[PDB]
Amino acid sequence: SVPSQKTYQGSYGFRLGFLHSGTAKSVTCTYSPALNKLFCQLAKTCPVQLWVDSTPPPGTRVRAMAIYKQSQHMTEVVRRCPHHERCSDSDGLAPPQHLIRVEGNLRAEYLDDRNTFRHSVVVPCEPPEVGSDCTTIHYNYMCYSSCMGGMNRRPILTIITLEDSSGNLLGRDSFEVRVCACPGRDRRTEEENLRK
Ligand SMILES: CCN(CC)C1CCN(Cc2cc(C#CCNC(=O)OC(C)(C)C)cc(I)c2O)CC1
Ligand SMILES: [Zn+2]
Repeated sequence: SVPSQKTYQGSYGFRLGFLHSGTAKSVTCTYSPALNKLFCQLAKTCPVQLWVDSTPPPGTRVRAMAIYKQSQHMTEVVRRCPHHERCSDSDGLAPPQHLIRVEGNLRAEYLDDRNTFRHSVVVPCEPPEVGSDCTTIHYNYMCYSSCMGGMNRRPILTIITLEDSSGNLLGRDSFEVRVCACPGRDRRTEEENLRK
């Protein structure tokens, strides 16, 4: 089955936010509002902001999952390729098969769904640091979009869900992801193609 990608703010007014990192050739992570698409280098830090209009209950959690964007691939589980799943680059917490990791959160949990077999990573929802207006999660993407035997050049979507302590839906947002060597150039290219 295919998880929903329907944007849903819910009772707490949940939505994502992204930094404005620009498109210099050196940039390692950059987000295109026009394309709703994050472009990032392999295994580099991707800051994703969580915004709400009101405080969700204690025990609320935030889950990330990847799916293929194209209709003809949506039913296939997104996973790391046969090379990267074996490169012994685990942080001690993430299963080496998982495309999406959360960086620097000891409370991150990794799920292999017993029915859909899809992978996800989930952390507790927490208020912002004192002085900040939103909470930031740092994600890593552990294969290139081009990885043979894995994503193999197929575009993916990351779906971020706000959940209660039982796993019930409270909110949902999503964005496309390309993991590539030069995110700055690729974002410039794709934005120009869109303008045409
Ligand atoms: C209009 C928006 N604005 C106006 C001033 C508020 C700014 C202050 N925020 C607080 C806030 C809490 C959370 C949380 C949580 C889990 N419950 C949890 O930790 O519960 C407590 C704190 C009760 C223990 C996540 C986020 I992202 C977040 O912004 C809410 C919005
Ligand atoms: Zn790979």
